[PDB]
Amino acid sequence: KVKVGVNGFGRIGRLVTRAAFNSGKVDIVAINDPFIDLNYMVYMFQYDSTHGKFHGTVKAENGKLVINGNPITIFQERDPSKIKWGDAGAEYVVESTGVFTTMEKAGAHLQGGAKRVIISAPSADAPMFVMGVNHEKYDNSLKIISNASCTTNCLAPLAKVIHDNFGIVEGLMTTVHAITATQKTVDGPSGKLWRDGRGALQNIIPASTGAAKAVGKVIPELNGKLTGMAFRVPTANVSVVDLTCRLEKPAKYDDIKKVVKQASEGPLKGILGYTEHQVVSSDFNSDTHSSTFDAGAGIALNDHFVKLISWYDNEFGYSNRVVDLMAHMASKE
Amino acid sequence: KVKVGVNGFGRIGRLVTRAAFNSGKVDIVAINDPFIDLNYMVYMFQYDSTHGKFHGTVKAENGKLVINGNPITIFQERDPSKIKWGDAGAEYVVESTGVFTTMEKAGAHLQGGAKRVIISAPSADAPMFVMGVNHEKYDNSLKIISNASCTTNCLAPLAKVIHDNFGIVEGLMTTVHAITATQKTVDGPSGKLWRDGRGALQNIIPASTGAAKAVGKVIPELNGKLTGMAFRVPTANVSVVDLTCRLEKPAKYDDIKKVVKQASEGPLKGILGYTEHQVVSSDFNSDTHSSTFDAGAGIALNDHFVKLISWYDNEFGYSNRVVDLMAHMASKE
Amino acid sequence: KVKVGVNGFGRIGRLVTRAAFNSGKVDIVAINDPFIDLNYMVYMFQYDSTHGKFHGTVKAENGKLVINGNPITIFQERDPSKIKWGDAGAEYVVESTGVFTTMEKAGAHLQGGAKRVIISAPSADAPMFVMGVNHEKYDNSLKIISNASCTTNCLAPLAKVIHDNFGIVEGLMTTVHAITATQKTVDGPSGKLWRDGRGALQNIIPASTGAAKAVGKVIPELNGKLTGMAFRVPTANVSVVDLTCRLEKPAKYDDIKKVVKQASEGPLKGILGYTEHQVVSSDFNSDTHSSTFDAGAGIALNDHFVKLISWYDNEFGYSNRVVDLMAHMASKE
Amino acid sequence: KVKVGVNGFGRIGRLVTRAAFNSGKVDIVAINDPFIDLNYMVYMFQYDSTHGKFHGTVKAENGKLVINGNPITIFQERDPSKIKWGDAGAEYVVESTGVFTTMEKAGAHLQGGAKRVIISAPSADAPMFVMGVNHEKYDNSLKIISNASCTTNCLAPLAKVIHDNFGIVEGLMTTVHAITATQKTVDGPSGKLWRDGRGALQNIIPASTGAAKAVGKVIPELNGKLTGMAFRVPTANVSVVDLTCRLEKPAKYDDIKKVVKQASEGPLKGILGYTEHQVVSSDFNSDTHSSTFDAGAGIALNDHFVKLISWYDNEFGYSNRVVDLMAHMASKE
Ligand SMILES: NC(=O)c1ccc[n+]([C@@H]2O[C@H](COP(=O)([O-])OP(=O)(O)OC[C@H]3O[C@@H](n4cnc5c(N)ncnc54)[C@H](O)[C@@H]3O)[C@@H](O)[C@H]2O)c1
Ligand SMILES: NC(=O)c1ccc[n+]([C@@H]2O[C@H](COP(=O)([O-])OP(=O)(O)OC[C@H]3O[C@@H](n4cnc5c(N)ncnc54)[C@H](O)[C@@H]3O)[C@@H](O)[C@H]2O)c1
Ligand SMILES: NC(=O)c1ccc[n+]([C@@H]2O[C@H](COP(=O)([O-])OP(=O)(O)OC[C@H]3O[C@@H](n4cnc5c(N)ncnc54)[C@H](O)[C@@H]3O)[C@@H](O)[C@H]2O)c1
Repeated sequence: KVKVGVNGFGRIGRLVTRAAFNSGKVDIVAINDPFIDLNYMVYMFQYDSTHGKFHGTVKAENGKLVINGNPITIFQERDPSKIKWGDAGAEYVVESTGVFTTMEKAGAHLQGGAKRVIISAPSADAPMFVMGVNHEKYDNSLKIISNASCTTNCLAPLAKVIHDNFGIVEGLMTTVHAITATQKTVDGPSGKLWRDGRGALQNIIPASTGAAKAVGKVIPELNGKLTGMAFRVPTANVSVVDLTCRLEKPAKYDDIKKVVKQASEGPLKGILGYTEHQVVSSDFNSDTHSSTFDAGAGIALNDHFVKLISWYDNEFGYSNRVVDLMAHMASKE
Repeated sequence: KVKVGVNGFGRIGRLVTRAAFNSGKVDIVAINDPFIDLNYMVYMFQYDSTHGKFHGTVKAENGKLVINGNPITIFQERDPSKIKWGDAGAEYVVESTGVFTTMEKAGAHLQGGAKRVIISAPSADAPMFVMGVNHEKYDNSLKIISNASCTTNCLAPLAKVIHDNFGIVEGLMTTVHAITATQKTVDGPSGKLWRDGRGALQNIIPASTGAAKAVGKVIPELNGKLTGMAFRVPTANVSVVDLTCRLEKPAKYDDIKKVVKQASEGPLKGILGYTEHQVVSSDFNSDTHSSTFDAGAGIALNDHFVKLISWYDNEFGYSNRVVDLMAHMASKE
Repeated sequence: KVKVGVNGFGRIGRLVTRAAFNSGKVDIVAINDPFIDLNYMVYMFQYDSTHGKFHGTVKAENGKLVINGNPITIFQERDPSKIKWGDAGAEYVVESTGVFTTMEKAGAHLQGGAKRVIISAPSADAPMFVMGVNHEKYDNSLKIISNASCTTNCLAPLAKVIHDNFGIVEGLMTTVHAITATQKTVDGPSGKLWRDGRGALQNIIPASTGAAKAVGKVIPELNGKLTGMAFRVPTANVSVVDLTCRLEKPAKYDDIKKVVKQASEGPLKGILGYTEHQVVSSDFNSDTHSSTFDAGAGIALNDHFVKLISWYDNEFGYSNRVVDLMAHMASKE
Repeated sequence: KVKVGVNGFGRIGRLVTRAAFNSGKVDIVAINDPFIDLNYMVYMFQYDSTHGKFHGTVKAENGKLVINGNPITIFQERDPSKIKWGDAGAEYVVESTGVFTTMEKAGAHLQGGAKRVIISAPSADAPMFVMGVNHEKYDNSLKIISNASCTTNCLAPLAKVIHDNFGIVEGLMTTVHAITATQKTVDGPSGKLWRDGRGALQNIIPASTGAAKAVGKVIPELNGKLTGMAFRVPTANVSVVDLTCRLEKPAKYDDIKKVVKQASEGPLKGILGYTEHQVVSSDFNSDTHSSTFDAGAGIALNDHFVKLISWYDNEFGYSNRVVDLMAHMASKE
């Protein structure tokens, strides 16, 4: 029902658009990207190495990007404050360029007529939300919000179930993550982050990530009780969270499995999945869950110290959550 | 000094051979592999996708494999008990086929004339040793021993320094490991381990490993205090250990760095390395250390709960340790 | 309509099965494979790293593999002559193990009750067929036939159109091919073909192939006028043919494009595809065509000397052709 | 003996520097690059995912980059005309940024005191040279020249031998090429060349290249007789040329092997290599040849139509040729 504008037609921008058209929860009416012109957008949206060809029609007609017969107004503005979102009917704007993540920068979309902005990435100051964890805390006074990161969306739902049932005293996370657009094909310049400049296809690359610490923001009781790091590995998509945590209350591995499965079939259905199958990363290709607990992969040392594994299609799950968040925001109008 | 025979001229078999001829600490005099004839061995030893062309000379001459002018007797037996090690003068036999890891199966080499057998992998019952951690425990009454696994050789040295200084109350390990010969190029049969049959190039594959629990064998005080699992990723070589542990005594990260660096420059020099550089996996290709602590990659939640990272060339480091172990055994004869 | 048995539940065996159910052209009633028991077959068929999770249902029940509610009888015989195909009612058998490609070896299935056998690979003596090129040459006297190779199925349709219209004087083909089950994850034993044993993830590997010369089997006028070779590269699926040929009747590139496009919309529809889009290999993942002409990738030096490019999903296209061939055979009974 | 400056410390810039320091042919005295500060240069030079760690010494000292005890002046100018090469003592300047390939743009280095400029890439108007093919045509009146491309440096030597001996009527080339810095890790923007923006790890990507046509420049008699294209594949380094050509005079494949072997042992030694071994791409990692003929990989259809295969480390071979060219230029001062 709510009309949406998308700033940045990258992996997230394009997949959020796909999710929107596939679920029908929101209607994309405008897209802005100064580097990708209309004809090129058709091509980028139609063919996707990771998620396959688009199911439907996508064409350029009279200057509009038409997807399944729905005309989308296209903008090519480098400065957010200059995008005429209002004229195009875009009430909500998905900020997915990665360069306007602060309240001040993301707020520029409001100058163009947009009513609310959803940053598809962590924000230093904008309120962060995670579907299934604290999205109910959202309220109409918030005009600029964040949907956190893919990794936080994977860890948070799992951590909530674990903390709620056994209490997390402290935890350390490692995410074995697929390569992303910020990486390089061969050893190249990355002045601010040297390891990230090394060839992505040749290396296992350690990288910092505030995704675990961020959980404390969506689950206040866990603030200061979690942190971790990441390892970028040579796969194009799908990542996995490895959470090592200490529990305050005794928890046999089978008890953990029971509560997680119960959560996946109830309140967290569609967000937190559960499996006992002998899965591998590709099995989650295009899987829309934010997190899928892998029962057989985890291992416990004792009743108070365990390692829990959860899979996440870092592109598809997150993109669907952005749409879900906007759908929820719309119901609160 | 001690004359050695190699059973299974594979990644470890060939690299152990390369390591032996480089240091000259032991003399390879015989090799057995029914799946690689003499002329084929020349080619397999001469060219290596991972470690480059052999630096010396290798040729087939008078029915022997000649490396740097040293003739090696070649056997082609599937049955270990049928190998005439004695006639070839092989005193120690490196059992690197991966299919004769028990005392009973590995002991077959003794029937052929060998005096001792070193299993290049963990064993269900053969005494396990890790250079720099418990190799001094070895004695002449042991005719069949194990050099553990690559992963245990990476974790044990680090765990030793951490435990000796701060005391490890409990720890959970994850190793992001390069693919190996047991994996498949595309989804194929692996009846005993379903996940391992899935395409190695396309997937992050969780796998069980007793490497962490095994540390309890080489470091008795840590028995039952460590365990973990592995993730196989799409890289041809070099792996990394991710140890999440709770310490008894307060250990600020800088103090952890200090003690590990001190150990690397002293009693564990050559076994445990230390670096503060912004390294990635490829920086350790052909690195002979058993474990190299990555100061910048690790992260601490507090003074008693930290995640430690250590790199290891799973093929090269381990192969050099097999040679070091035999050299130590020889010194006690 | 015709009831089919599948010997060898591998990439081709499983995808032929998937194709049979998805297309519904033939009915799979039996499967034989000594290295994959019933429960494992459910897993291998349900999850696929390359083509995604099966969209229907698959379960084990009372010793049967039930796909979309259809019970499949399961055999576990290593000896083809011992498989009781008749017990299951299987009339045609798809021989896809890769080890019974001769008439004598493939014919073993007739002893168990099967009526005809289709070898999913080239055969030294079994008549070979390529859908769209010479499948009409099949007749009821042939009880054992071959569906050629994936590469021949890609080149033959294209060669047919080019020869029919311009006449091929001579041609040399190179196929840049995805890795297959015959390759190794790391440098390993491959006594008959040394290059094939080298690490598949690390290398571009030259390989011989009789696929181009084999076009003559199905297009006799091209006997002695074609041959080529292959390069195996680090991709899990989808390959490409690169045909460099000299024409008898000079033709502008646009005219070549015209006749190929015409063919793709006519008699060769579904077999020979045509595209002018800026495609890459992934765009053909799960594409059922035997060959798809890439108009923009090819290049002509002049009107009589050109390089033509055609894509093929080596797993999916071929598997669908096997089903198409059996449907055609059934119509001739 | 000649003092050299390097503009652009990328793959080629850094590798040309490595080659310069291990031949004494030339001495690097200055380097310019605005996107890589001094401390970062130390890191990028000392570690290399493809060619391993630098085995000599490298450190930042007193504002200069010191390699093997030799101080190098470091500049950070974005405008070539502003670099003070003259005062730094740089007589020749290697232009390896890839953005100043024309006579006009490359000449900017002359304004700063440089005497001659060697463009490490094809130039639209600067005279191009290929060592072993037409470098004897260079003379000291030329202040700005081009060393062509890696691909042209691979094809030219081979084409010369084939043409000189049998005469090339016409030919079409395909190069299966490793990924480069211009590619993307995941589907991203490449507005000018859409296929090049597609994920480099996931795809075989067809791409245009004028390397074959350029051979007609270094070998005038082949002007307009050669052209071709490329396929980018998921490997980090080492590429291969696939030349399909028509010969004027008859030539059995063994005759071709004979003349290529002869050329490699004489006039083209070190430039054109020859092998009959069962090699794969990795065997050419860090190989300094411009082209290595693979006897066993090629195939002939008849005495006048053949497919010839030649390997080339696109980074290492070329970088060494740049140094060899400057050494030649110096001998002609
Ligand atoms: N590769 C690593 O990173 C690594 C590290 C530490 C330990 N290991 C262990 O070392 C052992 C070998 O590993 P690898 O990676 O070298 O494997 P590999 O497959 O490369 O080598 C095995 C070799 O054994 C030969 N072989 C098989 N059966 C034989 C028989 N009956 N008699 C004689 N030879 C036979 C094979 O032809 C092959 O060359 C395994 O137990 C493995 O778990 C591997
Ligand atoms: N994969 C491709 O791209 C492709 C394309 C065209 C043709 N082919 C051809 O198809 C055949 C199979 O190839 P694949 O890629 O599916 O191989 P694969 O290894 O994936 O499958 C082979 C299957 O045969 C089974 N098997 C082995 N021995 C058996 C026996 N004695 N009885 C019954 N089953 C047995 C194995 O367990 C395995 O599941 C080969 O001849 C191959 O050349 C492959
Ligand atoms: N890599 C190969 O395989 C290969 C082989 C032969 C030729 N080439 C050619 O060599 C050139 C460089 O290629 P590469 O692969 O080394 O690329 P690269 O991206 O690795 O290196 C380019 C370098 O130029 C620097 N740079 C950019 N603008 C600059 C400026 N204005 N002044 C100074 N430095 C600047 C960058 O920071 C970077 O470090 C290209 O023209 C390319 O076509 C590449």
